[PDB]
Amino acid sequence: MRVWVGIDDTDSSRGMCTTYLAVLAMERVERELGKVIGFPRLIRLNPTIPYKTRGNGAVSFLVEVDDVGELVDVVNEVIIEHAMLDDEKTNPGAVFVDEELAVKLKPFADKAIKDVLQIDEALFVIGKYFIPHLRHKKGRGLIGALAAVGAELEDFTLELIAYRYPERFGTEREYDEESFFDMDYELYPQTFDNVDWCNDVVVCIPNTPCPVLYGIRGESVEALYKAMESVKTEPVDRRMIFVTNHATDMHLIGEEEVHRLENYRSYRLRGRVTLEPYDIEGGHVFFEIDTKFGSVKCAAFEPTKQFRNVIRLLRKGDVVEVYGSMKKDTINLEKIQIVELAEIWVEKNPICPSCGRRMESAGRGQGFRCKKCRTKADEKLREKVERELQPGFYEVPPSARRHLSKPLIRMNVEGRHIFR
Ligand SMILES: Nc1ncnc2c1ncn2[C@@H]1O[C@H](COP(=O)(O)OP(=O)(O)CP(=O)(O)O)[C@@H](O)[C@H]1O
Ligand SMILES: N=C(N)NCCCCN
Ligand SMILES: [Mg+2]
Ligand SMILES: [Mg+2]
Ligand SMILES: [N+]
Ligand SMILES: [Zn+2]
Repeated sequence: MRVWVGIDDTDSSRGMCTTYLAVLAMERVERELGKVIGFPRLIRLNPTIPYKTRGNGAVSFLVEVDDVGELVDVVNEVIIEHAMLDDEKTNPGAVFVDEELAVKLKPFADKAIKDVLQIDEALFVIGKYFIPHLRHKKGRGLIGALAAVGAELEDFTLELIAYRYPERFGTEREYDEESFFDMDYELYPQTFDNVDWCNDVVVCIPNTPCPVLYGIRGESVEALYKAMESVKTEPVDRRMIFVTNHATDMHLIGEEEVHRLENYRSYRLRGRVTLEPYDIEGGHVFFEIDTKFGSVKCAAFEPTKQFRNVIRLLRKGDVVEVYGSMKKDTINLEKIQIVELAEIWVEKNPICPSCGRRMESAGRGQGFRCKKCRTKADEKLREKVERELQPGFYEVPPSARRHLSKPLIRMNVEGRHIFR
């Protein structure tokens, strides 16, 4: 039969990773049991949750087998040899779900991406549907695993994950940098978010002791493969294309959907600036806006870098739409649409028609003049201020992008200010 397998919470900060484990499980399945139908899926889940370190994606894949139990046995064996069971934050979970049952898991997945789940909820479902499963310690990985199976993808994207040879690991990656930029120039946007031009920093390359060499995000299989032969790196051992929910904003909740705002959720909401932007310790810029939910703290953190500049150009009254996560009662800006800019009438002194300098007061009710010449005016000149802010959309730079964060280049809308 066809059976969805879902895994996660397998890696540790030490140097394993769900997906690598999944690739192994896949390889072992093909040779013992059956074959993998289509591609595996890398499903990003609610990104505010603690216990990440880092990112938050479970993995799933479809297979064809004669016996469910053996398939469980195989996955089970793979976990036992590869999973970082030593760590206390690592808590592998796995599930095995009939095809026509995964659909019943869509709401659960959705709550996993947008909301917060308890283990008892995952456990309730497994008993509800007699879903064969593996819980290895704390059965926490079970949530992500159910989710990796229920997730419906309307918009989806691809990532070509390259993997290192084990003898390398914990060592420093070796790679040709220009090799990557060149590739982005050639194929962007087909492949996207794989490098940060404006910050001369490659982005698809982890800084971490795991098996991943590079993960390249893109749109088609043909473009990804082009990316792969175009790039120069230390020997690639394992490679896998994943269908994902990277770059879809699948985690954002519309304001029309909710009564109050909550920590550990992410939003798209519209407001008018109350407080003006004010800088902070690390290099942060705070400000506040009025919304159907009252005053709300919006922040661009230092890692957003230049994106802070676009923000600093904010003035009370501005109509805005923000995109980001709420933690500690503040919105971490990922994206931002300035809808309507606030008009500001100002009455200043007359400019002198000869010299160009502002006329000084001519005394109480004596109008104005420009002593330097024999020139005079009697009234003030009103005008509208002209700041360097165009309406429309602005995003953080690719080196600050969050896995779920939908990048402008992928949104049809107008006014997109993609900086390169
Ligand atoms: N919305 C949610 N509510 C509650 N728990 C959730 C959740 N989304 C995921 N989880 C669970 O939290 C744990 C996630 O931590 P995990 O270790 O698996 O990193 P994951 O994808 O983030 C990682 P990495 O690439 O390093 O290897 C999982 O057990 C997962 O099932
Ligand atoms: N996998 C990529 N191509 N980009 C990932 C972005 C990571 C930024 N911290
Ligand atoms: Mg994990
Ligand atoms: Mg996971
Ligand atoms: N589904
Ligand atoms: Zn003058």
